[PDB]
Amino acid sequence: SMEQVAMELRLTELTRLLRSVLDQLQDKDPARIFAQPVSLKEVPDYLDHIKHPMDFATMRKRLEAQGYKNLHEFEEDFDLIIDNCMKYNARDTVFYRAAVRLRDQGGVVLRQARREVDSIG
Repeated sequence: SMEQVAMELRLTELTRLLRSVLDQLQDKDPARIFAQPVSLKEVPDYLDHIKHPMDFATMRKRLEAQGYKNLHEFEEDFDLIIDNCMKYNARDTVFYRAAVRLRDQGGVVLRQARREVDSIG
């Protein structure tokens, strides 16, 4: 149907906006601490600690399958990145501190993305 097509065009445009948001967020992680999944070879107990692991590569795979239906979904996955790190790692670590910096800096980007997703509908 034409209605299905139009819904597909909206999903595509959302996907374009989210790809730009994701690039912007990832620039706030210049050390690439959150680029890839935590390795189970190197942290074999990770899944005893963290139930829903997340990372930028995994988000990117989801995005390119047009797997985010709305910004809420995407923000959920970004928040998991930060929130998992701040539970697994102690306050006095380079990991935790990088998460705090990513959260603070990413908040600015997401504040305006919310206005763009509403605005362009």
